[PDB]
Amino acid sequence: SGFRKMAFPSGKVEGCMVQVTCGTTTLNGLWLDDVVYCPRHVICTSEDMLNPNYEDLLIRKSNHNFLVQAGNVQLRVIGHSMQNCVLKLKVDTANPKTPKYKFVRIQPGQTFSVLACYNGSPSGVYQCAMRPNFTIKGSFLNGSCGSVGFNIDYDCVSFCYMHHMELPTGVHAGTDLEGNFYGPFVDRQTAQAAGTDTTITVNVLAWLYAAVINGDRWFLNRFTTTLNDFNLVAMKYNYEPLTQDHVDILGPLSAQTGIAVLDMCASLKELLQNGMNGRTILGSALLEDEFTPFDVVRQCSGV
Amino acid sequence: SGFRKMAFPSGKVEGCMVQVTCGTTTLNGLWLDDVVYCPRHVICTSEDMLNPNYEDLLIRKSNHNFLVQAGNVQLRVIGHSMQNCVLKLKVDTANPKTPKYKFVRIQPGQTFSVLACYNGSPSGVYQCAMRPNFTIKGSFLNGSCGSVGFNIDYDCVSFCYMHHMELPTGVHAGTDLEGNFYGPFVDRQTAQAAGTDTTITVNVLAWLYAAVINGDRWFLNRFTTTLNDFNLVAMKYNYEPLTQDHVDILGPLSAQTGIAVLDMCASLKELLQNGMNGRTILGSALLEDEFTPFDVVRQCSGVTFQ
Ligand SMILES: *CC(=O)[C@H](C[C@@H]1CCCNC1=O)NC(=O)[C@H](CC(C)C)NC(=O)c1cc2c(OC)cccc2[nH]1
Ligand SMILES: *CC(=O)[C@H](C[C@@H]1CCCNC1=O)NC(=O)[C@H](CC(C)C)NC(=O)c1cc2c(OC)cccc2[nH]1
Repeated sequence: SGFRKMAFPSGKVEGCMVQVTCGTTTLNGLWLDDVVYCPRHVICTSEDMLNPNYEDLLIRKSNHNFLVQAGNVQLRVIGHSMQNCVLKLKVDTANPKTPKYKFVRIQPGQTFSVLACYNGSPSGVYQCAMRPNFTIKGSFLNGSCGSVGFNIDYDCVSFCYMHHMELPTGVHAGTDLEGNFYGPFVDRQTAQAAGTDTTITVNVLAWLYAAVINGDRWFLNRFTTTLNDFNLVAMKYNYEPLTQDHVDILGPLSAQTGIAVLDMCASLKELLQNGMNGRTILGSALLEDEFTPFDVVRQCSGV
Repeated sequence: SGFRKMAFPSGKVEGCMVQVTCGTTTLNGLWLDDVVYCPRHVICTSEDMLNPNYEDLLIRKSNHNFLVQAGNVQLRVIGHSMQNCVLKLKVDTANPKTPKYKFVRIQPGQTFSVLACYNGSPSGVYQCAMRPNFTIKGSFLNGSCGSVGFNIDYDCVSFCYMHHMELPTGVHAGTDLEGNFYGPFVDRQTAQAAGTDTTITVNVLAWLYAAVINGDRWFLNRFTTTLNDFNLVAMKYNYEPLTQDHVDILGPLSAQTGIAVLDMCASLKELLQNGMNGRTILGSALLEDEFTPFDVVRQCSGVTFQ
């Protein structure tokens, strides 16, 4: 029993982390087979941060202008190319620890583990949720670019995030491993704003299930609602719409607890309208939405 | 910027996790050099679960009765001894992925990373605190026994916890890697209660410093207080007393922020007495106590491990 923000073990991703340096700019890269993936602005000089001409900066660079270090031993670069906002440095050695892996693009509402790195070395690992406005709420300092986010299924590592940026509001933005930003952001030394954020309704309900399973039950009531009427209350409080697929995905948790999804909706509606009035749920005084149904089942189901 | 509950990189430890089976019990073990460490109740049958006599159970076991699996590879057991609540099973192969390591026993209020495992397979990693009542509030299901907690101290993996038990209240209890329990607990199938818990004052202050470094400054005030006067209110709200040693440990963060420890002590007592009046700190509407002062320094200074 118990519930915590839980990352996937980072061992497989640790074995692919390297540093990449060009001039006085150092950041992290991911070494998979004989390719190192890193953000492309490693090739920028400070004199041209406002709108870098990447195409054109990259042709002026040679393989020897790049320093790649895997655990402080240098990896020789024998070719380089750009794909969207990521740089691909082909090196003379295949990473002997490359895991089975996939590059995937995640949907807002999904979670992944972040391995925060500096100078090619890991600092720590934590979980994040991709928000509806395509930002994440992480812990990243200068030098952390090229840190990756990931999930693990059996033996396969699905890389879904590569870190690039911290917005003026203090949240974080990045790309998939093909160089395409999540959200409308660009890799320029410029202040950019995110869309308005919303709460991930299906995740809040998954968390209420985790609470019930763990003994926290004071918010449950004797009522139910329809999907259409609940969504009217959800819109009113800046919550995402709850879909029929969201109802089916919560089926396992509904089956384990015996509480129907639409009954949990009625309890949430009450929580939205009346607040918590000083009570807590699973140790929190606010309604939490960075746990998916998958995250809850992985931890709370022996069943 | 930003501040999150962050576990240590779990790679060094993943490569040490194995499965141990004896009779009907499968649980996790720790494979370092040529020894596999695991909880001793793996030799137990369900009969006489209320107070097993482990000394006798072990003599009727042999090396061939212990099945150790490291992934697909079976490790031949060539010797076995019991040490407090752990079994030390000598195996015929030394783990080529043993890290630089230490066994240490931690104190209440210190934090560590837990690598939750089931049947030898790592499932997840999270951060936990040794509470003042020698429990941890973990996330453990059946089969998790033998999962370990650890810190990386500069370059050395210091194993400090091996999981054994879940109490009726839902919290968890375990041992050091020498087999001695944290708290007043025993490895027996019985309902056991823990002492009342308290809040770890020094860690809450460390978290207030983390908040400042990250821009939250509203709870700062111009009042002042003494440690004796602070402790008098701390006791009213169930906080551990703040000692001078605790004040010394907040020294580095006081320097980085330019806020003296006792002015932060004044800020915390106002918080306890008056609440946050709808406000939040590092996104939280409650006060956190599972970050040590070094946890704050590690994270806000980008400390790495290699
Ligand atoms: C490369 C790297 O590690 C940093 C990571 C940033 C740094 C600030 C602290 N947290 C963090 O995650 N990435 C960058 O510095 C970005 C480089 C771009 C070319 C991708 N820049 C920003 O993240 C950035 C720039 C900027 C700005 O322009 C002057 C105004 C306000 C905010 C802002 N953030
Ligand atoms: C060894 C193992 O894998 C589990 C881990 C426990 C199991 C329950 C779910 N979460 C968790 O952490 N540990 C055990 O089963 C313990 C074995 C002992 C010999 C150490 N026993 C308990 O955890 C336990 C037993 C028990 C009880 O016995 C009748 C009554 C009330 C509470 C209780 N906890």
